[PDB]
Amino acid sequence: GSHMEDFVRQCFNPMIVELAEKAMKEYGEDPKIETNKFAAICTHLEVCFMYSDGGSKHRFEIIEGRDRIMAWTVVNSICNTTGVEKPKFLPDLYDYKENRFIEIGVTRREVHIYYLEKANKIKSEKTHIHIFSFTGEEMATKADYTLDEESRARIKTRLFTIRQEMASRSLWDSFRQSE
Ligand SMILES: C[C@@H](N1CN([C@H]2c3ccccc3CSc3ccccc32)n2ccc(=O)c(O)c2C1=O)C(F)(F)F
Ligand SMILES: [Mg+2]
Ligand SMILES: [Mg+2]
Repeated sequence: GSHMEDFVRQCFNPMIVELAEKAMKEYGEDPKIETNKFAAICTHLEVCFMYSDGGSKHRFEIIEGRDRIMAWTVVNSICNTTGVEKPKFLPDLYDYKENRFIEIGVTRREVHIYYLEKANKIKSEKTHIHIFSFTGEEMATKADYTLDEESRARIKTRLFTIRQEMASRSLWDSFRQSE
């Protein structure tokens, strides 16, 4: 039983903890052992949820936090009714306003390097990429950051609070050196 597993359960809300547990178990991993990944998946989930809450009412369809099959089911319905091309890989959101899938990224390295890796992996020009760092920087496709500045600032505040809360527990260095 790790110090980091208890921190995650105290830091994130129960709905997010459970979806993250279900995400890892779906791919045969265990949150009690891969505790840094546990924390990262929770962090990514919370960012996705704040992001979809950042726009107007019906703006975003949330793809993240679903089982593999339902996630691809919703992608197929979105494509077969928008005409947008079907992404090679599962994204995190769909933007009904801008009519594009979004891939959210949270990294403990430089947004530049992480953004390059995901762009090269995606190859799909269509899917919009939006990277957030734990230091308060971001990088989005075509310099288009989708949400207004206040909603993005709130995300960056939360990320920095997570970072200090791990620091106060000496979990931060180990978390940084895992990615
Ligand atoms: C399963 C889906 N994944 C993989 N993987 C994901 C994940 C989920 C469960 C078990 C292992 C892992 C690898 S580690 C990690 C770390 C933080 C957040 C998410 C994740 N991703 C990393 C960064 C993302 O931005 C992202 O969207 C995903 C994601 O969605 C997929 F696309 F492959 F179908
Ligand atoms: Mg995802
Ligand atoms: Mg993502």
